[PDB]
Amino acid sequence: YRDAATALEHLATYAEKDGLSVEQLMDSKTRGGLTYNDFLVLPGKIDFPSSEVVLSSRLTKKITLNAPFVSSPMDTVTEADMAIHMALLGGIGIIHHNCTAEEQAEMVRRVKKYENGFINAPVVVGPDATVADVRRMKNEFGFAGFPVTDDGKPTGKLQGIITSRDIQFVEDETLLVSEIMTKDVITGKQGINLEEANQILKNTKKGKLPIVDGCLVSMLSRTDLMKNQSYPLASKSADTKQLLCGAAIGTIDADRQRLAMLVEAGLDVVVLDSSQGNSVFQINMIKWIKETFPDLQVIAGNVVTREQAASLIHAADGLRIGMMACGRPQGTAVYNVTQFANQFGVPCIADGGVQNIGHITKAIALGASTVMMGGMLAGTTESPGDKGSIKKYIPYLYNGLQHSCQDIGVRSLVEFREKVDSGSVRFEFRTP
Amino acid sequence: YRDAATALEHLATYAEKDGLSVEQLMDSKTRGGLTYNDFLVLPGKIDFPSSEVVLSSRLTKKIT
Amino acid sequence: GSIKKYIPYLYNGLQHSCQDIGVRSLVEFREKVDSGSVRFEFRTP
Amino acid sequence: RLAMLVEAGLDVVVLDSSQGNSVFQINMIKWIKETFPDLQVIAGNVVTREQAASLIHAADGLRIGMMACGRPQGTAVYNVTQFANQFGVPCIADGGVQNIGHITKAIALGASTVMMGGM
Amino acid sequence: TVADVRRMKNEFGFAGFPVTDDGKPTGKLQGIITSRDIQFVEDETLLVSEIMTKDVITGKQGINL
Ligand SMILES: Nc1nc2c(ncn2[C@@H]2O[C@H](COP(=O)(O)OP(=O)(O)OP(=O)(O)OP(=O)(O)OP(=O)(O)OC[C@H]3O[C@@H](n4cnc5c(N)ncnc54)[C@H](O)[C@@H]3O)[C@@H](O)[C@H]2O)c(=O)[nH]1
Ligand SMILES: Nc1nc2c(ncn2[C@@H]2O[C@H](COP(=O)(O)OP(=O)(O)OP(=O)(O)OP(=O)(O)OP(=O)(O)OC[C@H]3O[C@@H](n4cnc5c(N)ncnc54)[C@H](O)[C@@H]3O)[C@@H](O)[C@H]2O)c(=O)[nH]1
Ligand SMILES: Nc1nc2c(ncn2[C@@H]2O[C@H](COP(=O)(O)OP(=O)(O)O)[C@@H](O)[C@H]2O)c(=O)[nH]1
Repeated sequence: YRDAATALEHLATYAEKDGLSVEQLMDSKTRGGLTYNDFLVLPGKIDFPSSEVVLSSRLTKKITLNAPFVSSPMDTVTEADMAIHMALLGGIGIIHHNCTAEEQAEMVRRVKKYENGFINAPVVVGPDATVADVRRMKNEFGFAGFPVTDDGKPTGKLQGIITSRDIQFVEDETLLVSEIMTKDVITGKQGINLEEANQILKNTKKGKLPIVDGCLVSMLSRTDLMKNQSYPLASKSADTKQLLCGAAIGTIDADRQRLAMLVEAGLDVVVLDSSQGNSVFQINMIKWIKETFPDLQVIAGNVVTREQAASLIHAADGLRIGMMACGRPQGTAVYNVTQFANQFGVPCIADGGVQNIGHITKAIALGASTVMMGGMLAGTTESPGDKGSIKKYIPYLYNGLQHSCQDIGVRSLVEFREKVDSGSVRFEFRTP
Repeated sequence: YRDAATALEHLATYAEKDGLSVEQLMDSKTRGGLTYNDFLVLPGKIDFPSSEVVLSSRLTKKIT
Repeated sequence: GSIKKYIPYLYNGLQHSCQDIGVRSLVEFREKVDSGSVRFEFRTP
Repeated sequence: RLAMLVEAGLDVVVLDSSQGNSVFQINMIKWIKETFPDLQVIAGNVVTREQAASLIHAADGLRIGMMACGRPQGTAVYNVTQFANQFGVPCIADGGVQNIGHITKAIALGASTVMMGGM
Repeated sequence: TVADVRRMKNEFGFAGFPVTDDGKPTGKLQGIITSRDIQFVEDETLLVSEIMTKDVITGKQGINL
């Protein structure tokens, strides 16, 4: 028999590495169209803990996410609650367009204002406002920390602040806010930095830090600091410290106005929702959105072929992949589209057919940047209307992906993409 | 990364179009006998409404 | 149900499938498929 | 834990890992050989040729068998066993064995012994 | 230590702990420490006395509920 010390040396003797390369596995001529279940990714070398794995994924060319998890823009999956929690857990949610423009615009607004660094146009109450009116406002707005202004206007002179603790055990509901409102409120001078303002609030050990000019400009909340502390992988705007929000719109002329209202609500990413996205209408819309709203990131699709991706890219911040009579197997569609699309630096979303961690790992291995979940997320508490809360569930998927990455021998999604493309990562076709 | 304006130009770089031709798909020697459920037709370019589609079919040489 | 409702449904459905494919007529579809313009993918079980 | 087991007259030690191609298991194999030389060490689980080479370079025997990450057992046993058999390292075919036919097929593919746990 | 108070909160489930000189429930009251006090404390090695509220509002014994 051969010596044990010659194993690595003898290993080089073989013409090719054990298993199949991505190019060999994804052969339309020999193996045909494939799905996630049709193949497996072979294990490599484990020299790092699963903890060290980085799951940062690029949703668009200008947008990067901590976890590559995207909520589908479906009536039964993504709403204001689902979008907020998905962003909070290092993922983003696309709001469903199966509603009026006003209704959809409000949902984007709610997600944008759930967490803030500097509160803009903060809700304020009049000095003559009744205690009952403040209680009526809390259920309506969902928050009870309202500063008091002389004219009842957001930019009015600041006369004090009223909170939940102030009216919590008030026997008389007919009393004015002025009598029940805190007389002296700790505030920060206008022009102060967010870090400097946060320091003043931390020392003060108070719930709110209104910012004045002595008129009211913006307000800081202790709660936001707690939200940031509790969720450190949350997907939010670095400049505003607000959760990133995505919405789904049509390719019709009527959606041009609907998009305007959504953009006005602070919408960060727009996804063009089409079964077949390779149309003149969607191509014309992409150009219109770029000219009309340049700062907005546009995700174009759905595209299942290389030609479709080229056309949408020539117009597209990101690409949505996934499509009875007309369509393509998801595994084959992701690799072919992603192979061409990846060259131009366009991140691609693998949409549909994702029910487990294995599907997520396989989809990314095939060249996908992020994966869209719509059947899995459905039945969660955060979903409109049982798999439990996404708070517990999203952390589970994130941990699972790290372990699968460790078994493969890749410390990051970026390394995984490079190793698979380099042929280092090996695959095996699975028989029925 | 490659420029976005070079996508269509770069598209011609590939030896053959994405997907299989009818001749390639209908191979008795390699894929064997096939049925309707066994294959799918890939989407192309949509520059017309569905309304404009004409479904006129020839039942016989003299009947349409 | 009645074929009056059902036949119109099949006719509309065929038009949509033709639109997704990128062919404006059955004649064009036949020519494009024969020309190799139309592409197909084998489906695994 | 191994020291106490060795003290009890333990003959063969199997390193229990879903993926056995790690620095920790590689370091453990060397530690066990230096600390308890008489003990026979079975390393794994390995489903690929590269994994087997790494564990062999460290392994008295190899344990073969591994959703998102894994390999079909028939393909894994032949590929691992083909390389491993050259160095005189007996390989155990672990998992998927429910009948005599599986046992016969596993050995035919180059496996030395078969592991039974559901049966 | 501030860390000990944090360790106590998970163990007891509440963080509103008054401070006594001898550390006994019936000891002289020197102040009270709560969740808001240690919520954003960068240094975990600090004593409770420095981070504990200096003046605490209390009720005389024999007072009705
Ligand atoms: N509020 C608000 N939030 C928005 C808005 N838009 C978005 N949001 C978001 O919604 C979230 C608000 O959540 P929250 O602040 O936890 O809920 P809330 O209902 O606003 O809090 P409250 O119950 O009012 O606090 P509570 O009165 O219980 O303690 P505290 O304020 O310390 O009270 C303790 C005592 O100290 C006094 N006090 C409080 N602050 C004071 C100050 N600066 N100076 C002097 N005194 C002060 C008070 O009067 C009170 O009696 C934030 O994440 C925020 O970003 C908006 O328009 N308004
Ligand atoms: N605590 C406790 N609970 C038990 C025990 N056994 C059973 N329980 C039960 O457990 C429950 C306790 O729940 P809880 O009180 O809501 O939770 P907790 O962790 O104790 O509250 P905390 O977060 O400490 O309040 P927090 O500090 O956020 O606000 P506050 O105390 O106003 O802080 C605001 C600021 O004001 C200062 N402050 C607070 N009180 C002060 C006072 N009297 N005088 C002067 N200053 C005061 C504080 O230092 C803080 O900075 C109660 O139902 C209680 O009956 C026990 O042994 N201990
Ligand atoms: N008011 C407020 N401040 C925030 C928020 N998120 C972060 N900060 C500030 O940012 C600092 C911590 O930065 P870090 O958490 O690393 O930034 P992140 O990566 O955006 O979460 C703290 O000093 C906070 O004052 C927020 O949602 N609201």
